[PDB]
Amino acid sequence: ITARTAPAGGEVRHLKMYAEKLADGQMGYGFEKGKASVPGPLIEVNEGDTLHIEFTNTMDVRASLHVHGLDYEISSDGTAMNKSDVEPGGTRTYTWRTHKPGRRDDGTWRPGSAGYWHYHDHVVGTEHGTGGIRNGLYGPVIVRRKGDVLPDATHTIVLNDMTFNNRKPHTGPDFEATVGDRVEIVMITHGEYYHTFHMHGHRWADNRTGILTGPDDPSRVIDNKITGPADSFGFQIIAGEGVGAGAWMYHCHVQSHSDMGLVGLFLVKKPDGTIPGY
Amino acid sequence: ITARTAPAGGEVRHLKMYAEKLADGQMGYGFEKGKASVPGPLIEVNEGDTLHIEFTNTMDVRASLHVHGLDYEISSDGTAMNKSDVEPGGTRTYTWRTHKPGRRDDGTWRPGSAGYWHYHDHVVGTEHGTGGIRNGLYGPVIVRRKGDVLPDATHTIVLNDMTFNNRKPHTGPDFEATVGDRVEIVMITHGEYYHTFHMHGHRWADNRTGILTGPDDPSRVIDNKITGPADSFGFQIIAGEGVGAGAWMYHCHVQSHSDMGLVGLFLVKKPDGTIPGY
Amino acid sequence: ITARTAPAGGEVRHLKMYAEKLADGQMGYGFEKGKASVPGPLIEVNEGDTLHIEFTNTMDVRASLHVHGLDYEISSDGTAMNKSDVEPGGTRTYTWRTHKPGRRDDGTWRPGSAGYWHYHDHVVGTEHGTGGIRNGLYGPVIVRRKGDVLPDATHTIVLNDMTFNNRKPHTGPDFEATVGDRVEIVMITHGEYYHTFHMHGHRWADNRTGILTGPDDPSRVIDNKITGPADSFGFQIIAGEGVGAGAWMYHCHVQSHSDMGLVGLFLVKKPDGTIPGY
Ligand SMILES: [Cu+2]
Ligand SMILES: [Cu+2]
Ligand SMILES: [Cu+2]
Ligand SMILES: [Cu+2]
Ligand SMILES: [Cu+2]
Ligand SMILES: [Cu+2]
Ligand SMILES: [Cu+2]
Ligand SMILES: [Cu+2]
Ligand SMILES: [Cu+2]
Ligand SMILES: [Cu+2]
Ligand SMILES: [Cu+2]
Ligand SMILES: [Cu+2]
Ligand SMILES: [O-]
Ligand SMILES: [O-]
Ligand SMILES: [O-]
Repeated sequence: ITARTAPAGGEVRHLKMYAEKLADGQMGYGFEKGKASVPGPLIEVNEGDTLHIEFTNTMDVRASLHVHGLDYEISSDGTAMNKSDVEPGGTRTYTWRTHKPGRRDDGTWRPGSAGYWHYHDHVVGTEHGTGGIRNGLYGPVIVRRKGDVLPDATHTIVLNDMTFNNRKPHTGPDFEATVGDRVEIVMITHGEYYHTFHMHGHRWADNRTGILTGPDDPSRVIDNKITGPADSFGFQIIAGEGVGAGAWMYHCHVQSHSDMGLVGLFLVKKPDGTIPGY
Repeated sequence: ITARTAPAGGEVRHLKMYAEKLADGQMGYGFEKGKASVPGPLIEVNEGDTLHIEFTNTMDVRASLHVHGLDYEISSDGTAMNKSDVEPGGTRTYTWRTHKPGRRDDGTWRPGSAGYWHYHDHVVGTEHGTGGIRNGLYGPVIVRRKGDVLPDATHTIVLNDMTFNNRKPHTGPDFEATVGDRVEIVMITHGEYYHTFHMHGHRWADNRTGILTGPDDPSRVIDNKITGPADSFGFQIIAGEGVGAGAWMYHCHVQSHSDMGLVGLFLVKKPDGTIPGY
Repeated sequence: ITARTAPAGGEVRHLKMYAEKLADGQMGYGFEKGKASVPGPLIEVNEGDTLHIEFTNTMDVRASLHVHGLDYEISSDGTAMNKSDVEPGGTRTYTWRTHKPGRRDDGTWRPGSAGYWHYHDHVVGTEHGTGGIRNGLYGPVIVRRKGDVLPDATHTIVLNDMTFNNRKPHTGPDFEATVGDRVEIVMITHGEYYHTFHMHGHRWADNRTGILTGPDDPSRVIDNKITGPADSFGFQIIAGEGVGAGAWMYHCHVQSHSDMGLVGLFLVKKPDGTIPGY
């Protein structure tokens, strides 16, 4: 493999993170005050890394930070039950740990932390963060395994109820690439409804990475994946591979969801920057 | 393996295909005028084959042909956005390509086109073919990999909203086999609802083919699979294997869906042609 | 592997089983009269075992016993269509068989019976057991493969409509373990709604066993699994592995389902018996 690969982990990382009420009524996470985003900023670490997140709740209600898949003690649960949320104006240091796969003492195989995970609030609105998740307090986490193929860019599409990334329907989001780009998509589903993410002209493997290890990988290859609340998956694709440039749309394939406007455009450009038809 | 296996692909195939309004108000695809069917005719190719489909829209509304999983340029998208639908009375030549898996230049593994896919309309009713799919404009596509085990027969069951193959509830469809037959089922889900396809007395592997490669295949073995709009899977079973002949029913396992009449019969006969109990 | 492993099967087991109307209006299965439970008693066998179940319907309505995944002749279908239910006060002997994986005569690989399966009624209320399943006539079946890692304890959580194990919402069930225990969870979904089972601080492999074979297992590692009616999966976890002791909650992640009270506690204790925070 002559592509860029993820290195071995084991670094202790430090992060500052804020929960912010936005002008439009939404709430979002951010690395800087006044720079909150919906979805929240992407957190990407390697297996074995430890992450210390100094989380400050700038909001006037209790907020928290709860992560999937990663290792964390009960004190970083992010739940009210476990005294792990953050008072308004307060600041709390969460700790997320990751680990490499390996053989246990009993001879069994312990899985690693690698995967496409996500974080979200767990105390806003209800004791399960129904209000915070609805308002936009969610974000992706990528834990890479040593040797994982690294992409040229990573895009996050979050199916939050009847919206993509809390955007108004019929407004995308659209993103761009050039034929041959290695594009990584992180997909998170939140809310109350099930969905089916479909992508025109592209396909991926239904496994951890979206890529096949080789000729022996039995993982099914799909272009349509069913998804439910708190499901997080991701994949990589070669933009326009075998299909060329064009406005390749993606959408939920529940018929009235795509009719509602749960549609976006994966704009793959020719090397001259143009898209067939425009 | 002394069973019939799929050969290597690479042939350029040509197909004529029509979109037809049926007498009962449905719309269906067909290879011959007056011979349209719901679901549409099965298209089965090998990895590496190229398929040229001369599609004629005999209907009085705009129709199109959109396929999953297979390679196609933006001009064969089958969408109105990409000027790829067909005017009433018009004729357009779509091109679907398939490719074998292989090593990329960067050393990564490119997946093949093999799988249980499907095609459907994308412009009737709405810009996502909600009307065409509802009316019956859908059909299965099978792309085989070299060496894939070939069945004795292939049956298509499409869960379109609250119907099997757009049939009236409580009317099947039923199909037959003899104990020992290698039966292939292609399952496509369309519409607005999620379902769970269940089969009495039989089970399959939850992978691309429904079959295990061997003792090292980690794919789970199931008899109940959750499914959503535009999901397409398939499998093969030995009829009556380990269970004998009988009227083995299949149904959606959502309780009121099977109560509604989303039930069919997999009639497996003894070598004398009889079914236990009848 | 120095952990306890499942032995080779091939024993002919005999079981007595009752269908009982409970005082609160529910119906449940049991091995002894007056000792019925919801969910029903766990049945655990090895691949190759044969199970003879003398089933007695103590109820005043027709009841039956239908199993998933296991081998059974048409006479043990448990359906009214196949004359396989049990009259009120009647007694019928069902036979479930299991088989090991192996090579077929044609050279193909026949899958084994191993997996996390379940049994339920099929004639109470409707011809699909909608009434019996609702009333609590469901139970887990575990078929082990030779060499499968054996747990310290097994817990069954059944998502029946808007309840866990037909319990009142906000009432668990909760169960306990000590840090380091090998805990097995069997998850069955019944009824009309889809769900997503999520577990704090723990994760498992999305395959047959919930465990990875080793460094070559491509199965995705998850902590959130979408599930529908008659879906049955299971996994094993090391309680508190990498996260420590604490009140680790599990819940459906459909937002108002967890808000409704579809939440339980996986109480992992320190070696001194205490849970952090209490
Ligand atoms: Cu939670
Ligand atoms: Cu949707
Ligand atoms: Cu498509
Ligand atoms: Cu969550
Ligand atoms: Cu589409
Ligand atoms: Cu259904
Ligand atoms: Cu069944
Ligand atoms: Cu489609
Ligand atoms: Cu059934
Ligand atoms: Cu639920
Ligand atoms: Cu969680
Ligand atoms: Cu069932
Ligand atoms: O589509
Ligand atoms: O069933
Ligand atoms: O959560």
